[PDB]
Amino acid sequence: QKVHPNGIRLGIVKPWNATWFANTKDFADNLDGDFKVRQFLTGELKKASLSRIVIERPAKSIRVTIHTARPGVVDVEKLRAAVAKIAGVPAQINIAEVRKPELDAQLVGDSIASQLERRVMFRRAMKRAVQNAMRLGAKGIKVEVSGRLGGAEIARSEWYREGRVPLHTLRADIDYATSSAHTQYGVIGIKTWIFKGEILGGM
RNA sequence: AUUACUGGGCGUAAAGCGCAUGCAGGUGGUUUGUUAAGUCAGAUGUGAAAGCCCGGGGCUCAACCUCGGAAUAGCAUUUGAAACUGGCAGACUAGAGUACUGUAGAGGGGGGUAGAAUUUCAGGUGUAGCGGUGAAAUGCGUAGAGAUCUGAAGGAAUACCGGUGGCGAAGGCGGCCCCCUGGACAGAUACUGACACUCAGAUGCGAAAGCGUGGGGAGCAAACAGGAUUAGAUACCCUGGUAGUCCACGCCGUAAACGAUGUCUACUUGGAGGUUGUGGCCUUGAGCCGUGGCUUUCGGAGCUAACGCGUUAAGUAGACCGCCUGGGGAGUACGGUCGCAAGAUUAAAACUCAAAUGAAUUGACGGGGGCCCGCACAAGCGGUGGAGCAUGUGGUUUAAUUCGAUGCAACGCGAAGAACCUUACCUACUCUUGACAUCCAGAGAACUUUUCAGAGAUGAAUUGGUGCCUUCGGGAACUCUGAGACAGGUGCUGCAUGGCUGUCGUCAGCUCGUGUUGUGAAAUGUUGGGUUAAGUCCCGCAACGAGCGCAACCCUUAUCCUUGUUUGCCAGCGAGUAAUGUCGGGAACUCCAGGGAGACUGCCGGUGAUAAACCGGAGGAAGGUGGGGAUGACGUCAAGUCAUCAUGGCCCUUACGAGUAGGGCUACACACGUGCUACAAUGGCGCAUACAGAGGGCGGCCAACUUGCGAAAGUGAGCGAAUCCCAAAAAGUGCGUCGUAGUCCGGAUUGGAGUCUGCAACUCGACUCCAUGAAGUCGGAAUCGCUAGUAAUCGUGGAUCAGAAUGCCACGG
Repeated sequence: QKVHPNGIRLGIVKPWNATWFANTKDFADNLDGDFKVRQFLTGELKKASLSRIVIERPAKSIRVTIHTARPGVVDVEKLRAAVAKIAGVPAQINIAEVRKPELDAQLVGDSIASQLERRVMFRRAMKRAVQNAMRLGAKGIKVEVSGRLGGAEIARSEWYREGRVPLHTLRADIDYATSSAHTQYGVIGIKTWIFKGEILGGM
């Protein structure tokens, strides 16, 4: 039914997670490289609060940026060396703190995901996130947990929204992220939206 | 508190007799006295003991035993009290009734009569219909209907008045007149003196239908007949039509006999009416103000589950009566009574169910109402359905024709491209720690030829190479084998899921907080008056705010400006070429691309509530959202997808895993969906000649040249691209020809000869050439798309891709 919030706003208010020019030949290889890098970094930085891996390719190299809540947990030499291997090009790795990590849709969902994997009440997890966000100064937030909720034999979808989340407004700075809590009943999806205020003036 | 004495009910949940009269009974105004039956107080007798209860006492405690008391709510006798009820004897006039005089009235019974109309009949005129319905038919009519005139005879009912008017106990009562007669009401004075209220049983009255007897019978009409409608039509509709309907006298005794509301009495805010008396005023002028009866409506308190009732109570009380006690069975059976009968009345049980039910709420729905929108219909235009092909689906066939998608919203869909591969299927050959992965141990660098067997997978033989990193038994890494953990599964479940998607529909909705209202579900906001594409906006308003949707923000397209100018441009420039923007040169212009400008109902006029907004105008490239795109609220369909992927569970693990070869998915008696090309002259055919946009391109796009009829092949540039290439626009225009037909339409099919891609085109590719020249002569019912640069038509490019586009995405004319 609904367009991806990051998708529609690419170019308008939402930057790209990959910035490199390639001509068709390279383009598809560069893309597969990036996937391997992301799949690796994500798989290693599971307990490092990872949101967003931005992959530049400055000439014949690969700069990564692990935006993280935990620059401490990030080791970096090994990552740098590992990326450099997969990409097959002299890799850099930069780190960026996610300063307010409970106003980050990716982490917020990852949190709720963890909590639901530890067997927490879905309403409890959902609701705490909403409050933390709206306290830290979210202009709004929605969270929709979908699946077999409390291991129900029928899957349903509950969602809580506080503040505005004006998805049809393109100048709106909405952060979206799907997470998945993998549990004994099945997969449980955690969509999270976080409206951080309309950006007048464009990108 | 579910038999309600304590302590329930009866408008709609079960429950007010249809209405009344009335005996027994119940109850009964005021007052004096008396009596003391009820009542009250006390005494005496009695009310066995045990038990119960309260104090003790005894068993180790307790049960148990036991002492004393209390209790035995009563009854008898007796003595008091005399408020209240009763009795008895008086008294009283407020209740109830009487007399008098008026008043209104479809009150009842009897008799008469009038006018309108219908039907029949008779005669006159007249001539082909009439009648009926959705349409029609039955029917009626030429033997004269229907229509029209006149008359006659009958029966029934009384237009207007006419009324939420009137009268009556209720049922009910309607022209006018008379006769007999009941009740109500008012005024006035006098009277009687509680004579009252209610009523089991009883008695009487009691709509319509029905029943008996005798009449009557116009109209209407159960039944019935015929005609239609329909699948049927024992109906609705039409044409007829009998009992009945009417009268007399009986019978019946029932109705949603309803206000679903017993009768009587008293008390308790109002507003507006109707009707019928009466008094006063000045009738100083139809009136106004009092005072009664009856009646209608709206509402307050109160009441009520609510709806509502609300001085005509469903309020507050009293007297008495009737009646209820879960739903079905059943108001039935049996018995009694009543009836001519029909049947009424009284009135169970077994059994069975866990509900049945009232009111109200939110939705959904309605062949309910109102108001609106969409190419929804209409108006048009071009299609499909018919032909041949292409493509998909079903069916069938097959060893296999993998699997999925199935109304809209599956069927040129997943598949943006099945010869092999793909591939999931089939047949056959092959392997089980495995094709793929981690771990562990040991061995071998990896690799490289070249060779035999085999359909191939693989297996055994054959040579070269044997490097890195150094702890140097070491690093790696790759190859191979062994170990068991494990691997693997396009196996199942989309009804366990995530993610993704279709759909309503880009429809204008969907909601929340707080406040308010309600016992509550909930409502309000969000409704209403306008308005808008829009829950758009404006006013109103117990709502006030807010959120998701709407709109805007984004891309593109219209016009302009500014910056820049090559690979694009060429106005003015000079010089060329067979022509060339060719080339010096130009930065103008087209254009390209970055930044800006512009449209807001901003402006004017009119309209409307001065609102919102609406109608029109100016300017302007653009006008009211300029055009197009993107953007899809909350949800609906356990909608689609476990076969993209992911995933709970399940299942398979020498096989449901894995490798290979050949088949298959392309089969075809056929049906359907979507397409393409046709049927021709607004055309075909040949020749001549013109104007695009967009896009793609390196194992790619391929210029030029030569060769070939051609596909192409040689062969050879350029171009990773505003440079080079794909590349030609085609419809158009100009001039011939066909001569309107199966053709100078159409192109299927088939024979034959080839090119190209690929290891390989048999199954099963595209393309070329030669020949062959099928169906088809505009397509039933039905059905689809489209409101403007749209439809229609014309070509052009792209993804997927070795090859393979009538599909799809896109571009212009």
